[PDB]
Amino acid sequence: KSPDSPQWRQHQQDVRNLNQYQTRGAFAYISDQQKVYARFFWQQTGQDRYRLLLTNPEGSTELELNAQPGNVQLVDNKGQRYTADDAEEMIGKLTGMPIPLNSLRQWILGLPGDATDYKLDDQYRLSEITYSQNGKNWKVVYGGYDTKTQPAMPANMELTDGGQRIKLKMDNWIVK
Repeated sequence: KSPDSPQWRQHQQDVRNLNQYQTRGAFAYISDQQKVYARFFWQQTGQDRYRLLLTNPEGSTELELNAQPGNVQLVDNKGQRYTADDAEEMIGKLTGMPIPLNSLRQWILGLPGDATDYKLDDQYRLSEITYSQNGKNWKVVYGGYDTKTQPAMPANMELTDGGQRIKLKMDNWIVK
């Protein structure tokens, strides 16, 4: 489908009209040197503030990161807290996972962000993203959306780049 439809724009308007977003589920990070599997919890207020939490089956925190414009705190899988200006930069350097946090804060909401190459589906909802810019590269595939929310929010997504893929499966969402 084409991103021209005046609907795909209203939906983006729908999503962007929300103030808070909250989802959770299973997170899996896979590369050649690592394999991360954990429950994840993503809370977000606005387009600039969010908290990503990764927890072990036991409940132990494998990773906690709270981001705000120009200020991010990252808590170790050990418990050691670090602070920086860029989250995308911090996740990579201290955990090995160069997760595109700065772009994800848009894509997780089912928004393109600055993506210049994507597609839609029947319902005029972001379905595929081919990102190769700002020095980074990621192929984002949007699976089934959570339609128990208004507007529907993604409940399935896979981002891949080379030998590394990040899979997100949402159990549910709570938007306001």
